[PDB]
Amino acid sequence: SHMSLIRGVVVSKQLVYDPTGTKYVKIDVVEEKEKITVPRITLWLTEEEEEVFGDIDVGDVIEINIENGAITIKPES
Amino acid sequence: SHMSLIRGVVVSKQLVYDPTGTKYVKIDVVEEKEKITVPRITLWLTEEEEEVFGDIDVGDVIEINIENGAITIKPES
Repeated sequence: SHMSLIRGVVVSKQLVYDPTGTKYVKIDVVEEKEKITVPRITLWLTEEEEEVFGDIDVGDVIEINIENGAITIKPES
Repeated sequence: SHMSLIRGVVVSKQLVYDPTGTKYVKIDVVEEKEKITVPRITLWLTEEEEEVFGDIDVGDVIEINIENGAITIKPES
């Protein structure tokens, strides 16, 4: 039915550790408006989970699709 | 091919404003391990974008699916 599309940019990735000492990568995605950026999604992924997704590098453009009962985050086409 | 599934819980929603004075809701999703929680996704959505998704309330269980070139975030079944 309805759908919203957000163009995101990966501005930051940082290695962090929980109390288990399990490693995650904190990935910050912002939207550009006007020229400023607002945060839109921050993900914390293990190194495995990132491999599964594919490349998600700083400077990459990310599509965030919001529809009824689903948010999808994909690389740009 | 490969796929990773994360069970998330919405622990927090907070009203915030960018410099445009545009309203977003900051939504924090954590994973339970052991008993502790680690952050997994933080989303900033306008009130419209949230309507499109459906209900996303504090205490709700969220599935995060990671596959090649896509992360999907859906309500629990």
